[PDB]
Order: sequence, then structure tokens, then C-alpha cells
Amino acid sequence: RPDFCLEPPYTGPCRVRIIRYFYNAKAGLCQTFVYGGCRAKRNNFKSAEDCLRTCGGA
Repeated sequence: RPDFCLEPPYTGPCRVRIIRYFYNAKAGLCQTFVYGGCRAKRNNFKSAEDCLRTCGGA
């Protein structure tokens, strides 16, 4: 569980529709969001696998 894993998702004020993944501290699992390609934060994976691969869920 890396520090950044506890970093909220960032959709930015851009005009796009991307399905990124993050580590939800409420569900404890990695969820997706409609990222807009604006200043993508650290907690932004391209897939649920990358998420678990980065923060290690399970």
C-alpha cells in the first residue's frame, strides 16, 4: 500500500472521457472514474489490473 495509493482521483477541468482507476478508501478496492485528461494525478491507472499491480489490493 504505497503512499500515493491513498491519493484521491483527479478528473481535471478538461473536456474528455477517460475511464481511469483508483484506490477507493471506502470500498477498499480499485474503482474507475471519468477522467478528463487534465493534470492526471498519481492515483490514476489505465486498468484495474494496473491498480492492483501498483497498490496491491486483494
